[PDB]
Amino acid sequence: MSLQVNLLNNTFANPFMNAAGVMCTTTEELVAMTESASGSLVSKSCTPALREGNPTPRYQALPLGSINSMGLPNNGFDFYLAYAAEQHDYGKKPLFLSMSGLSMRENVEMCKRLAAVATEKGVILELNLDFDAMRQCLTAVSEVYPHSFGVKMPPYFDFAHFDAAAEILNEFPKVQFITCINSIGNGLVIDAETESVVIKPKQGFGGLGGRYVLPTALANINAFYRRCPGKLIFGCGGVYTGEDAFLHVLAGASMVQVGTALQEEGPSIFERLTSELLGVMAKKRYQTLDEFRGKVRTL
Amino acid sequence: MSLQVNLLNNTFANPFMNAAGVMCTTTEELVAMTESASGSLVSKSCTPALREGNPTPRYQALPLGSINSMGLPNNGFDFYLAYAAEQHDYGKKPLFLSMSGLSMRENVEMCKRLAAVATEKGVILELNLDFDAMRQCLTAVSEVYPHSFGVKMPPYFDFAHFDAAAEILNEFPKVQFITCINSIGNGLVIDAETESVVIKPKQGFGGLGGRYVLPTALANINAFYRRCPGKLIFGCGGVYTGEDAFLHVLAGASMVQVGTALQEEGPSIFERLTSELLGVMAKKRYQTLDEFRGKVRTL
Ligand SMILES: Cc1cc2nc3c(=O)[nH]c(=O)nc-3n(C[C@H](O)[C@H](O)[C@H](O)COP(=O)(O)O)c2cc1C
Ligand SMILES: Cc1cc2nc3c(=O)[nH]c(=O)nc-3n(C[C@H](O)[C@H](O)[C@H](O)COP(=O)(O)O)c2cc1C
Ligand SMILES: O=C(O)c1cc(=O)[nH]c(=O)[nH]1
Ligand SMILES: O=C(O)c1cc(=O)[nH]c(=O)[nH]1
Repeated sequence: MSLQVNLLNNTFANPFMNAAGVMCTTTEELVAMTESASGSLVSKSCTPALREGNPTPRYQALPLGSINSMGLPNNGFDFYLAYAAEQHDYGKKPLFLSMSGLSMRENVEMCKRLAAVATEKGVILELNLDFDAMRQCLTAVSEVYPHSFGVKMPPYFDFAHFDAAAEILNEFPKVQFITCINSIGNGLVIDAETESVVIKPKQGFGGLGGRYVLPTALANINAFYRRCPGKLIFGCGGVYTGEDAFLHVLAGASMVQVGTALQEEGPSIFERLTSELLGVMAKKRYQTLDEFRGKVRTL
Repeated sequence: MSLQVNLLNNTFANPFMNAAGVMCTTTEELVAMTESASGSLVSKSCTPALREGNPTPRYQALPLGSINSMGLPNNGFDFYLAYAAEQHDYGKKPLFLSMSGLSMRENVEMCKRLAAVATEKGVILELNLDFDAMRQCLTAVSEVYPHSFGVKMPPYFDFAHFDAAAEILNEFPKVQFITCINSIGNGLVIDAETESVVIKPKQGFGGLGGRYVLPTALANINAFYRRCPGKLIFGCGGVYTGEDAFLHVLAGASMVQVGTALQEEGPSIFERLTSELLGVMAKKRYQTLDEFRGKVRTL
């Protein structure tokens, strides 16, 4: 039995990594992710300059997941670039760098600088991604960034959107992975006890993660798995167990990202997840992920 | 203490009703809903002619809700029109008729005929609703339908869409209520044991209801509550308890629709929900819904 994944000219010990933004902002966090049992890691979605992010509380753990409006608190692009360039032990595992410029211009400028580090060190861009704005952003990055990269996608909720998004993504051969999904946007958690919202920014509206989002994540993983056969899908959303991960891979996921569960449990979770996924595969008589990836049975 | 709701020239004993499509397709179900403790009921979203709907299994109950791709199985407009015109006991409770024409023309033609029955009997249209198409549809319906009505909305996931949707709806004074929300569209449930999807239509993709959707429902209820101050909001999504309903009302809901929970429990649920909401209100020292409707506290 093996959880090994081979993709993007890299070998991964297992499909697991953090979801961008979860436990990957500080040096300590990046180190902890590198030292963890995870197959990879992704750095916090960065902007050109450090960002304080939104006022607190801006994250709330919930019985069925989480809600957040972090507001991109990050150490800035130079920080994550320097980690990728000078600090990350690529001997331990490959590194993804998540980028979330606040404009096309910002992404272009960061990508221009990232190019050299990707070339020299092998850091892989996960570009945090209105289909016109999407086409423009990808066009700009593809134009200036001389490497394959991946895109972190918001969830879509109908086939028309799955088709529209896939059509655009398929126009960009440099997009070699698609990460499905980011949060289900702008949920509103209300605490019955306090008769209030639970996060401060944006009147309590924030992205949902965790158990809430698993079927949506699976839908999106599978939708793009089907519609972008030339591309890899990374799953993200609602993974708390090896069984959840199994579902992601069955839907078509190559890598499996862990946000909310990781936020609650810390990087030790990856030891548990590898163990559980191996346990699931053992019970189901699977030896490799290739044996069932994308093989979800329809009726 | 009173769960009384007053809206659209009607008095409702309590805010509870079935969600359209749940236990409201047949004469039997409609009578059962009328005989229930619910404040109201809505008939299955109708098309001009009967529809068989999608191949089964097309609904699956889940730990955290439900997934369905029913495909609008319904007895056709004439059937629901006849129920409203000739059968429904308005002395028991008001009646909503859900309409879901597969084209604007179909809606227009059904509304032309519904007009007389709305006038004569007081049945209230809930029109099951692309913002261009939306405005166009509402214009066409408003043209031929000389009555107040409401619209059943899909969930939106950002403020851009809340704003755009609200702007359109606010163009139409006849739209006196907005029902938030229809299902979170096209989730994909995978059974880990069978390594398959759980519904047959559309490769297993289907609308999510129940616990999955509550924060999204609350977000939409509140978003439209804020943006459409001239209208009422009907809450729909993730109501299992009086406390969930409390949350709907706190977010801005006038009426509270129950889908998945009602599917699983049957119409006796309304007796439990009315009792539970009164229990919540008693603990919280509320006597009427007016006292906390829309009063969710932000930070
Ligand atoms: C604390 C918090 C911060 C996040 N920051 C980012 C971010 O920087 N960039 C990004 O693409 N996604 C970010 N996400 C979204 C996650 O990467 C992930 O898409 C989402 O949480 C769904 O996964 P989950 O169900 O495992 O939480 C963040 C999520 C949370 C909970
Ligand atoms: C079995 C099934 C059939 C449904 N049929 C309709 C329909 O006819 N028209 C409609 O507007 N919504 C329909 N819905 C969506 C519900 O009205 C409701 O918006 C959704 O289920 C969310 O509410 P819930 O969490 O209480 O289930 C249906 C939902 C289910 C579960
Ligand atoms: O930084 C954040 O607040 C954030 C970014 C993102 O892409 N997704 C999310 O849920 N939060
Ligand atoms: O009939 C259906 O399939 C259906 C209609 C609708 O509006 N919502 C839903 O979840 N299902």
